[PDB]
Amino acid sequence: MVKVKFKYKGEEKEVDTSKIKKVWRAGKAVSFTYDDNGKTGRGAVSEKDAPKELLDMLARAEREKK
DNA sequence: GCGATCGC
DNA sequence: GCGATCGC
Repeated sequence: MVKVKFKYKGEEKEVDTSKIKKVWRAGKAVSFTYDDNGKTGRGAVSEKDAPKELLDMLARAEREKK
């Protein structure tokens, strides 16, 4: 249970990896949707600032069909 | 502006 | 099927 830290509209936010729904790479933005206690949203961080657990989630998603 | 993607 | 997010 690691927390992903990201900036959204200037604010500092955090979401546990277990709340992440979908992860993808848009350019160098590791992007993701999540549902945090009813709050559905989207976040993104640079690949260079993403925690290993998020990158591993990303690799698992890149392995599957589109 | 572009990338990938979903809310609405 | 745009508008919207971030990183670049």
